[PDB]
Amino acid sequence: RTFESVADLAAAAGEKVGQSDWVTITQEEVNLFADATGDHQWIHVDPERAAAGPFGTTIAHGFMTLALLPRLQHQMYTVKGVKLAINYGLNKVRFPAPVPVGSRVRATSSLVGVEDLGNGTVQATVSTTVEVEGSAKPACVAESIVRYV
Amino acid sequence: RTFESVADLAAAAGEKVGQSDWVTITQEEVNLFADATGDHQWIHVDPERAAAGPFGTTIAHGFMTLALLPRLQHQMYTVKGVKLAINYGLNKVRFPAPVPVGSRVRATSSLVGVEDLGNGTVQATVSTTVEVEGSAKPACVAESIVRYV
Repeated sequence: RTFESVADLAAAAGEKVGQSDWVTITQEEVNLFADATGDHQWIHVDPERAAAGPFGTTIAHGFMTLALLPRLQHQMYTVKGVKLAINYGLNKVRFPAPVPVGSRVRATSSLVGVEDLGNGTVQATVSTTVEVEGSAKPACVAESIVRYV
Repeated sequence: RTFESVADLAAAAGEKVGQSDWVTITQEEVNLFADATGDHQWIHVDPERAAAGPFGTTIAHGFMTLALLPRLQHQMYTVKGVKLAINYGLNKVRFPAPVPVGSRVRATSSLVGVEDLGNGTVQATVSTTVEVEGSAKPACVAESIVRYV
């Protein structure tokens, strides 16, 4: 979905804004994430230890699944007439089920609200569910905030 | 600080649990984060465009600064008698000030509460403020939930 401007996004407040394609969680992404953030916990990056652990194989970092929101939402929609978009923050986020490396995830989002901040800048509150393929329990249910400048 | 057990963690509810060292956020880390998560927005990874945009230089992804919580908290305390710690979620996160690439950040955390889930598995709710060395406003204010399994 392409919004023609921030006014059109604002006028869509409340609406579903789509569903991503499936994306596959790869070990190299998990490893990059660990390198970027300094979280090399064995459950994410040590296949031998992880295989003996309670998850059976390596799992994604919850903070990475959350950080996939921009990528996934990009597949659902875009907003024209915007110079930049910046993460304003999160309200409630939960990670009900782990995401095994090798599994596929997909997201669906709706616009909770869009606040006019003046001069063509708007702040959108978005609700997302990230599902894991083959499983009823979500990988993530999150409310996020994005400022379109 | 070493908590000898999750019971000892529970007894420390309502206490400060420490302050990290300063860590420098590099362009290399910001690029790896972009690769890991698929967010390659110009404000984070395009020196020329960023140099010319509202921040004058590249800034970290908010999702990355938030994802520094595990590394920074590991500098503050550890909990013995547990196999792993998993991110269960967040109650609120805000990013008052951007983190210019090359800047230093440091975190202070306090223990909000500890819930025993059964089996030696406990869930700690933690408040963190991440400061960034060149601005008055914090880089990140988060309340997070960590499950020790």
